[PDB]
Amino acid sequence: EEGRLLPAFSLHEVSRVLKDFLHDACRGFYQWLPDLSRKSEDPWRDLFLWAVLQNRYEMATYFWAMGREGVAAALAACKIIKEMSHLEKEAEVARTMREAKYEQLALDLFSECYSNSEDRAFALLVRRNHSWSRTTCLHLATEADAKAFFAHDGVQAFLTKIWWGDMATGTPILRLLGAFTCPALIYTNLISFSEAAFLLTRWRKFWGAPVTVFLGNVVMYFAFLFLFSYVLLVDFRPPPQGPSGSEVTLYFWVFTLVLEEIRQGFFTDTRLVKKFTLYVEDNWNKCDMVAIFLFIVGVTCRMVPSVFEAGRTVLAIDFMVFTLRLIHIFAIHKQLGPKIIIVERMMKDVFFFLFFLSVWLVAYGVTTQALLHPHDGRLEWIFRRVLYRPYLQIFGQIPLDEIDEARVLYANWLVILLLVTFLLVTNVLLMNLLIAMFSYTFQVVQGNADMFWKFQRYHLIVEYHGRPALAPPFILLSHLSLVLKQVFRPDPVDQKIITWETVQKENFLSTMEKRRRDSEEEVLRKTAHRVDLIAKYIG
Amino acid sequence: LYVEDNWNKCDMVAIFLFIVGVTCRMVPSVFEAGRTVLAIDFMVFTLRLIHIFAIHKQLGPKIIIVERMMKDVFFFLFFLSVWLVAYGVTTQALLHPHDGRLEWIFRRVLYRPYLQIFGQIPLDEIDEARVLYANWLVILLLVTFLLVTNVLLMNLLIAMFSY
Amino acid sequence: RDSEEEVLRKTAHRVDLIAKYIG
Amino acid sequence: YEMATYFWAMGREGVAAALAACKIIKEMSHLEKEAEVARTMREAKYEQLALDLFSECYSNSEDRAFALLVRRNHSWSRTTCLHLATEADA
Ligand SMILES: [Ca+2]
Ligand SMILES: [Ca+2]
Repeated sequence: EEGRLLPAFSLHEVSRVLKDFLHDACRGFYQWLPDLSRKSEDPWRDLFLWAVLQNRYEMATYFWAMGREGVAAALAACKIIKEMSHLEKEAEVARTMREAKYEQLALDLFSECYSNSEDRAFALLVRRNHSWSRTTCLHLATEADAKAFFAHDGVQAFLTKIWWGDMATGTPILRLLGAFTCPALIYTNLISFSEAAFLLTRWRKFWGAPVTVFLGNVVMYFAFLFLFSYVLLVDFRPPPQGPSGSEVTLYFWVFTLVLEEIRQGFFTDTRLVKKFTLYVEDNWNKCDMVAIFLFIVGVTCRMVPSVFEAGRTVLAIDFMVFTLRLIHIFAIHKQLGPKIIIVERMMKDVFFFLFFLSVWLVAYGVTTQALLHPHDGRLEWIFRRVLYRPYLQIFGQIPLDEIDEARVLYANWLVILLLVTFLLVTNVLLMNLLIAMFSYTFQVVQGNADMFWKFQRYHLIVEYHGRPALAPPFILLSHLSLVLKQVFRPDPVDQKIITWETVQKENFLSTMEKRRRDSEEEVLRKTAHRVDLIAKYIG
Repeated sequence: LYVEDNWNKCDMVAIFLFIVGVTCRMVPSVFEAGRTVLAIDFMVFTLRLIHIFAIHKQLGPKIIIVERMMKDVFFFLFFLSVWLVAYGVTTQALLHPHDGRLEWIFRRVLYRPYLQIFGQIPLDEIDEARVLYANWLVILLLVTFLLVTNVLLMNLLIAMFSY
Repeated sequence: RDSEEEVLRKTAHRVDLIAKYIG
Repeated sequence: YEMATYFWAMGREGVAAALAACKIIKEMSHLEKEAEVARTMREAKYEQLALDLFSECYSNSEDRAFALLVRRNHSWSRTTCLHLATEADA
């Protein structure tokens, strides 16, 4: 009905709703109508789609059992099933729709392929899939948000192997740090290296790894952070030219940084609105953008010498933001990652707890004010006292100074009782409500924690892999080279892989069936039927 | 095999410290620093006294547990100290314009985060400074600290502890 | 030997043999 | 595995051999070229059989069990049981 502006709809509308579900995955399905008498190009896939759309599980499983390119289809089906759960009109059907469980079959099959010939499993995982409009498996895995699939051991092994590039090895951390510190030690055999121009290629293969680029970027970031702290500490001078030197240096640094950020956010694209949405998707980019906004406000400060102080405070806030951004490295470490994710998860309820505690604080302060003394000549001093008292509760200083003076004694005991009630109920709740959800996310959501950590690992890895192969200063030269290049401008092993995949799938299915066959309950059922038949035939 | 044991390793480092103390006793001009070295060596010898706690059935497993959970606490302290420093540097700009002597600033900026655990909260300079826009930011940052550190230092700890 | 699963397996084999021999 | 278990069932000086086998199995896990074989290699579980047998001997005549535990083992080049237990980090 919307497009037009024995049922009427044809295969055109089916292709349209499919593209609506998956844009880059299956945009070209059923290329307006062709000749109906023509045979199908890939029958099993079409039947699989028709089955899974009508929410007919067993039919879909069977159709999948007779088709090629298994894991890709299994992930796409999970995507479509999870999609057709919010658009459901009946909650009864919505529950069973949300009970699809295709990702389980996908992971099971992929484990079966990974068990043997993992060297081919890795090729499959990045192989182009022919039926689904030339789309890689990881793209579908991402579009389906299949966190469970990433958590697979083979996926993590592939991530690790890509994390070290061609120079992969065991590579102890200290040995790597030393080899990076000693530019000549790399030519020696300090670590294993996989297979005038020779030394150039060797150094290229060295710096091309992701780990070394990550270390270099974190070193440069830490160094620039320290240097900016220095320039803000002592070089915050009047607007003569000399003081502005370090300032314009930091300005150029921030310019290169924001250029690299906008490149990583906008050229990593169908539409400009698509690039904007995907850039706004990440929260790290969000704090990056707010930090650049704060730095712009600081530049506006540097423009005007009359409001230099408030703008110095703005620069201080921007530095606080840049320092908060330094926690980005804690996710990569196996010991620090999950802890950081846990701390991130438990950040919601603590805010409301602080809100309630502050509300209670204020009521106590206002009450104490009436009982403290009659009126006040200056609001300021009262502001200082009434602010410091509840703020010092955590401190434990308990400066009942004014109260002692006031007694010189009926308002003291009420204050003591209220402070005791606070130091008990807050002390209790702040860990009681905390430990429950903490152990929850740690054990019952241990899977959630590990999965989120592995997901962030994959994201960081794929982000740093495409990182520019140059210094952030030289990144300008890289962009210029790209713009200049823009202005100036197999099959048989694939069939072997496909046959191997189908064979492994058939073997896995047969093994699952045979294992189900000899279960105890099936044995009792069969023996019961048999003894009943024997008893009937005998009499 | 001798280097395999860690107890022998601290034994050897203690003998090294005692050798440095002997070298001190050789020279009367550097007697003070060497007295500090002897103090450190005595601290090491005293730390070695925990060796007996392993034999007792009640103290042994507890000592082993304390030994096991000694890795993550170091990185936690590292992160906490990093956060401490950023807050201190920020507060410095908002505190006041420049500084005539680095020393006093060193004492203040060291004592403040060190006193957070203490709870003394010597916002003395801040009170003087107001004589008032930098105070509330300091209070908010100290509250954020005394909540998030208080939370994590037992949240991340109890999981691995019960583990 | 005398585990429950082994008992069920043996009894199943036995009843199957009996059913085959009888008919 | 099964061949090794059977061969062990027909031999003397049990627990010493059972610990030495665990040592060798744990050793031949880092020197493996294929992770698939490495997993099942690391799934050896000989120390379980060693401990089970030693418990069986300890159940009766512990006065002799203690002698066995420090006895010299003839086949393994005159080596005590505890030495193998240590070298295997059992
Ligand atoms: Ca960014
Ligand atoms: Ca010693």
